[PDB]
Amino acid sequence: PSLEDLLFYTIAEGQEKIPVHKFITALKSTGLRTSDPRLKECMDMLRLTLQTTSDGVMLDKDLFKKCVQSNIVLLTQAFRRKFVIPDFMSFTSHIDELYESAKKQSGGKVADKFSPDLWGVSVCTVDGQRHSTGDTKVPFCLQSCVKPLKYAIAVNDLGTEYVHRYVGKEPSGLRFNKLFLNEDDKPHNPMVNAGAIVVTSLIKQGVNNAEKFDYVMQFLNKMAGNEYVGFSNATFQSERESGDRNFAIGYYLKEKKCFPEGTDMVGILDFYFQLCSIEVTCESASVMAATLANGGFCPITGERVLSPEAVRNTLSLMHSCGMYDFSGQFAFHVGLPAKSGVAGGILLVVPNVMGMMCWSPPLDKMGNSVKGIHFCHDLVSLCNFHNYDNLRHFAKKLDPRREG
Amino acid sequence: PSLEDLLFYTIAEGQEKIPVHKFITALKSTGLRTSDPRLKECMDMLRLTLQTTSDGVMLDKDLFKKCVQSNIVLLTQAFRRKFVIPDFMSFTSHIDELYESAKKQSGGKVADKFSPDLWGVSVCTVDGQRHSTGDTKVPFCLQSCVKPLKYAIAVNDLGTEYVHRYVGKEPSGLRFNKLFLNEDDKPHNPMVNAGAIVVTSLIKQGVNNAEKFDYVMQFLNKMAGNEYVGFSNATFQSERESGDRNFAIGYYLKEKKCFPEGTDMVGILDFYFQLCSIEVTCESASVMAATLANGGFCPITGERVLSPEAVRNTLSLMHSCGMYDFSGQFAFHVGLPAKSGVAGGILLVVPNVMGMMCWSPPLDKMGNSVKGIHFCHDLVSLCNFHNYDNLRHFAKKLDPRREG
Amino acid sequence: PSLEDLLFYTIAEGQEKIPVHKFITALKSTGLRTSDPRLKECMDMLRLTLQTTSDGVMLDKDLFKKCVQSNIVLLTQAFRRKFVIPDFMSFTSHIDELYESAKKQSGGKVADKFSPDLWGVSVCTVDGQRHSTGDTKVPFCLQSCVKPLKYAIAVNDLGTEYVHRYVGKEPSGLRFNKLFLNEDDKPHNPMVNAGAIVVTSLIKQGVNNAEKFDYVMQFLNKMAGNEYVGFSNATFQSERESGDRNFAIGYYLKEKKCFPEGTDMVGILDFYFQLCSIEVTCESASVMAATLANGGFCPITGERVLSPEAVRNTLSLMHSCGMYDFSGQFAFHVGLPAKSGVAGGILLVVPNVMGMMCWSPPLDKMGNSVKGIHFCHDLVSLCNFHNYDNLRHFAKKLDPRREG
Amino acid sequence: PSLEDLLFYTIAEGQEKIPVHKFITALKSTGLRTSDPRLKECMDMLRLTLQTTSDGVMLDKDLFKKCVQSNIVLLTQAFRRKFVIPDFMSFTSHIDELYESAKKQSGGKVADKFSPDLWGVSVCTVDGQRHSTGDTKVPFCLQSCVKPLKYAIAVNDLGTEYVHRYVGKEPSGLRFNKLFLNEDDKPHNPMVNAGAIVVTSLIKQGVNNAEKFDYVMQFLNKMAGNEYVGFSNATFQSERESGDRNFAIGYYLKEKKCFPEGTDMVGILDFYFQLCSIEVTCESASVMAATLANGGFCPITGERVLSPEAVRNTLSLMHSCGMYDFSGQFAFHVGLPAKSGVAGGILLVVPNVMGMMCWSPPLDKMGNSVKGIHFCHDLVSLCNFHNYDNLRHFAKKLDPRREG
Ligand SMILES: O=C(Cc1ccccc1)Nc1nnc(NC2CCN(c3nnc(NC(=O)Cc4ccccc4)s3)CC2)s1
Ligand SMILES: O=C(Cc1ccccc1)Nc1nnc(NC2CCN(c3nnc(NC(=O)Cc4ccccc4)s3)CC2)s1
Repeated sequence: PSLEDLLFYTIAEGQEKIPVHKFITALKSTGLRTSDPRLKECMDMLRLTLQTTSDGVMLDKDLFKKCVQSNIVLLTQAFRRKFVIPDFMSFTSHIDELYESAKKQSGGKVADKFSPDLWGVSVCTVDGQRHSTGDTKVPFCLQSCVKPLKYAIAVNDLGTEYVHRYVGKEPSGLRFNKLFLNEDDKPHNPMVNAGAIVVTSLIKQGVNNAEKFDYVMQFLNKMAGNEYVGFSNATFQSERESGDRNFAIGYYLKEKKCFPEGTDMVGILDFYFQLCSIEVTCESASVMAATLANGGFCPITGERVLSPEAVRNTLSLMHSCGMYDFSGQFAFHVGLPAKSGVAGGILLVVPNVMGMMCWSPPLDKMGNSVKGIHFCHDLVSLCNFHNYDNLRHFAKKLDPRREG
Repeated sequence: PSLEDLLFYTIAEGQEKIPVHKFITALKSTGLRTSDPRLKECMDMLRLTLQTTSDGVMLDKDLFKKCVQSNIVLLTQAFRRKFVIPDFMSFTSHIDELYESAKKQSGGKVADKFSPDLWGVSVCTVDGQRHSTGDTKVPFCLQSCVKPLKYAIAVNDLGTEYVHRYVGKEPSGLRFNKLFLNEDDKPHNPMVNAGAIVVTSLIKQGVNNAEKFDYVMQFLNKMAGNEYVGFSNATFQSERESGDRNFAIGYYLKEKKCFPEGTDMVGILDFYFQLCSIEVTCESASVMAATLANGGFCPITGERVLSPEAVRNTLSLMHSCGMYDFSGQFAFHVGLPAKSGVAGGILLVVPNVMGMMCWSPPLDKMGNSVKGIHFCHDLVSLCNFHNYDNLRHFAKKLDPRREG
Repeated sequence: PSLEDLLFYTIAEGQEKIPVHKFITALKSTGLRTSDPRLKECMDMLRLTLQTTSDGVMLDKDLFKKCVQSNIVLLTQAFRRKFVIPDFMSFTSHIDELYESAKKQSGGKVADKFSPDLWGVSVCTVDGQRHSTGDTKVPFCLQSCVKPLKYAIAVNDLGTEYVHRYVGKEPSGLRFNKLFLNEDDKPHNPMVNAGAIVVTSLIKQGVNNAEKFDYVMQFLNKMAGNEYVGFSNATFQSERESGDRNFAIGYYLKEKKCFPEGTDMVGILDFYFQLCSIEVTCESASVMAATLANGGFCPITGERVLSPEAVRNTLSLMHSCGMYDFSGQFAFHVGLPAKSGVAGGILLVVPNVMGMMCWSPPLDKMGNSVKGIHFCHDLVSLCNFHNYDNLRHFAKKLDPRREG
Repeated sequence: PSLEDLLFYTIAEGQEKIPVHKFITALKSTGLRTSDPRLKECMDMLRLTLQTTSDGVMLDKDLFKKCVQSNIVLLTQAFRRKFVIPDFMSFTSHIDELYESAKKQSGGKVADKFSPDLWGVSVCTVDGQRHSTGDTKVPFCLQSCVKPLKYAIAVNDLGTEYVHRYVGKEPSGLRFNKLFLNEDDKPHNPMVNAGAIVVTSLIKQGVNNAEKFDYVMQFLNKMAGNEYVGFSNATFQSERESGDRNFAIGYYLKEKKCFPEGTDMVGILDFYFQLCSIEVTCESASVMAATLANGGFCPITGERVLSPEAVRNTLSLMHSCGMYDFSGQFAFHVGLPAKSGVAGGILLVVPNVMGMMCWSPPLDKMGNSVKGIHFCHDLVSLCNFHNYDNLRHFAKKLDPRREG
């Protein structure tokens, strides 16, 4: 028995000692990055023993074991390739190829502000492995990408039954999106502005709007492994000064008695416009994506955020309702819960595998980003990620969950 | 190396002989039934050597070794619990459990002539394991349960592009449950009578309703591993006596030129009413369902009935379009590709696991077996088969893909 | 006392005699044609006394009088200007102008078979007065101009109450061009093919379709004062081999139990196809209009064809449901109960004044004669015939019911 | 020649003087009211000459002459029975008969605060004749009865075509009591809250909401010959707190840029609710009804309030878009342009005859006054007033424009 030192020999070719860069690149290549929270101890003790000399440094089998003792369990499976993507290093080189192939899709137009050449993809597997290519550190607002996230919080806190005494669950229709309420005098489902507004009103009833936004922020922090979540006051005041269509939905719901008892209607939209201006980066948000890919458990902190009840329902509804009018075709050709917003954002989710976020600000005639859409077609072109692809017989596709 | 030897003292607890019945009881336990067609070489050579006596009797390691030499490769994984559901024997206790609960469900009306207290459930898994409780050998007609099966057949010959020149992919909306076409003047999706009637028009073009029907009985024969795929001539006389509405759908489609050039609209309804009266049993139809579970390869034969393109698209559309108006709620609360039929049938698929078929002739108001539906809420309640359940963190549900 | 003498001097120069050519042109100017059936006795007894002489003839006080005694009261009204239009002579010169400017309206496609330059108008007041300009004696088919007339027959024989157990009375709304039934499973109104078809099932249930057609033709004779009503077997069967849309409606109404029991659905369609192919001309159909403009009484025979009950409902429903999708605009700018026909027909009715029929085969985007459409707009642009024009304060429009 | 003399010998029995209190009942016989404003000079000059006595007393040929010298032209017609309804005395009994038969229908509920047994009916003919039985002097609010009047004021100022850039001219469809705009992003007609609100947005554009109201209040007073057109500030303060539905409409309208340039969406709604709060009595409002029966001229004054273009369009749209969802059924069985509101009122117009107002506060289940609705059926069953009743042959109904 000797678990920590079995990885020393695995990195030290039956050898004297190893430099630390040789451990660092043999850890940067496992997908993981030196920044993983679950890796903090081990990474701390390397910041320590590097200052031990001004040497290499170079690690003993006991000096090594002293840093990796802490996180040894998720360290072995990284170097014993027990991650849901074993060969993470090649699978990035196609993400880069799918990125540059999609880089030339020129058509589209922004809404009305960013510059129309920006284009980033970022990836986070249900285990931690990360990759980014292109402009993945530039912030943008979620906008409607938040609609799944706040729906989860709501059923997380209330339960399916209560949450669905006020909103329905099926998709609208392709020329039935102009309506607000369904036959039961409830909104169609929580991915349309009509039902997203009734769900924004169930979140912590009895408390006020300053406090409520914190509560969401602390949920959304947990889902993103405490990576970047921000807030444009800018796009907030634009959102509440052009949201005429949204005030419309507001008053209709007040009269048809669709809000819970004693809901300051105007308080609730004010909140909603805030929620849409929350900022993220590509990298920030792929973690949020991967929290849903992972049953309500953040992949880079192991902290459980979302009841599974909540994760199931949010994914069922991103499937049918998440691309606006394109979701029926999306759920057909790509067949992945996804959620686009008008920023260029697609909160792609590959259940039990990984999580993504794409960003090109040029949008198409339906409200989806041009390069964003194209990408997902080429991604499920290549690998058997479509929800009803077979994991055993998948013809000429590539399953990154296997090796060789 | 001794692969046929490896299994001898795996059934023979270090003993020298094995009673044949102790081996086959060790095989009935695997779920497989002694009549598997990938097992017949082994079964033929078993009855050969067992008439080389008539006393007991037993098999030595030299004798067992050329019975099961034939189909060792899958006889190994049967006995090495390398099948999708390893402890198949306790899973069936729950299928019995939920069966006997759904028996007490008394409501529903029979359509119109069967007896109301009929009720049977049958499983076949992606590897071939079978179970059947209750009345699962009485035969009924698929009715609309045929509508996915023909859709696949079209795409496996014509391709996804051509076939969706002629029938959309979205679901309609409980408001559009009695419009026929969509904005682009195609029917909404192949699971509604209007869409059925147009896919039937694309099969085996240039050929008459005799060879056409036979080419769909043969194809359905492949899918079911050559189990009972029959035909009621009785139904097809009165489905055409009282099919006033379907003549309504057919002429409207002809008016709008929804068929490929040169389609006998009256004959295609004839073909269609035929396909609706193909008989199956619970038992035979669960192999059809499991064939789609399994990448288009028939589990109990090994042959490749369907291209993977075609099994994928059938499963996409069953999900969203498969349960008349209950589709919306079914994809929420049960989240499985299912399909319902006016006679009590539910052709249920659990992709990459298994394939079911339930049957109780009393429907509810919406057209789905009362006992049928009840059962499928309970099956997802107990087990993590919901399409968007999590395969690692699934709360207190039972995963049958696991041991322990 | 001597009313027949009063006419003698009122036409003669207070002189001599009367020449007869100046009696008939004194009569042709009052509107009436020598053909009027209320004038045959008069017309007869002059066709006699002019086989007497071989020169003039000129009638004396006594000879004049015995021709006109039998229709003295009708013939006094013409020359004492007690007709609904007194100065018919000038009213027609405007009809020619309105027909002339409408001559040069360019576009339009004829449906598919005639010639695109055909154009005639014909008019007949509630009192018998007739005018026609252009191609007014070429036969064409009513097509959907027939739907009011058979509605009239049905309610006249069965009553408002019974009839409207099977068809509704409101219009549909412009998005509902494509539905067949209102919410109560009844076709919206009797001017859409679905309600028409149901009207024709009520017309003398229980008698065969050879006898049924005779009845209608008899009724359609009583309405044209026994002028030209024909039937082209040529369009009747081209309307049969292309009526795909109508068989659609047929079966839908069969299935929804929208006919009286005993109705042979397919028979009723042939009846309907028959009626659509009835031939009329501009001239002969302007009298049928005038029968309805006249409270049930044919204006050239004084017979009571239709109960008033039946005449009221037909003009109600023509008003709102009469011009396909254009009825809303037509009922606004024109405001006369009309009914268009794909042949080029418009069956106009100015109640208590006159009936007309226009014909040019070029139709517009909505299926309504191009020159036909333009003419009405102009005619009501010039006379205060709009249903909600005032008869006292009508600004700059011309009232033909008043002299000077 | 003896203009004024002629009517002295008419009322006095070839006798000396005529007692004045019987000339006044000779004039109350004619339906006219001694307070008729076209009769003030006659009534003043008459007040003089009886205080030039304190006698009985009576009137000579020359004392009668310089009293009615003034308004002889309508005093002659009032006694020569040249009014629209010659035997007004008998007519009023059937108004009482139809009144107290409508008084026993106990059905209905008020909305919310009045008393359910208020029942008031008031008639004004296009000549000025008046009658009023029951609670015809109790004030209530126009409510939607405002929409026609508001529409006319619009079109009389800006003309058909401008006003119909911002509102169409068709009814809805019983299903589309719900949608706001139509296929051209305009509200349907101006008789539903959607178009009423936009119509409001075109009265005196640019001027603020204080002059706007006083502009339509000076316009309603003209239309009612300066009888009681009040304003309940009470209901307005409530109509503005429960008007959630109307706020929904307004915001949606701002979204689709359906108002004209520079419209303050929120002041326009305030204006609207004011327009609904305007007060009238049965008697006050029955004179507005008559002003539209009279091509835009107030009967009891004689001024030209509305362009004829403006009152034709208004009467068109009340015909069809008049009584909410009953309007089609109303336009069938009653076929009279009418407008109902939530207060218990029906604004009835009988073109070229009279105008009316009914009032029972109990509405039925469609927003229309119960005793009101009953009365109007009774009245067209009684009299030939129906839009498409024939004026010559009208079977067993009564005609009040003919004597006997
Ligand atoms: O008009 C157009 C353009 C258009 C129209 C037609 C064709 C093509 C183009 N766009 C529109 N923008 N906003 C519109 N109105 C919404 C719908 C009405 N209200 C309602 N929302 N949901 C109801 N639903 C039930 O009230 C319950 C129910 C639904 C269906 C069936 C039965 C019951 S109303 C809320 C507002 S419309
Ligand atoms: O519904 C009721 C009674 C009802 C109504 C309301 C409430 C409750 C009860 N009866 C009916 N059952 N079926 C009806 N329609 C027929 C079948 C489908 N139709 C059509 N097929 N495709 C269209 N669509 C485009 O042709 C393209 C298009 C789509 C949307 C908008 C514009 C254009 S209609 C053609 C006729 S009617």
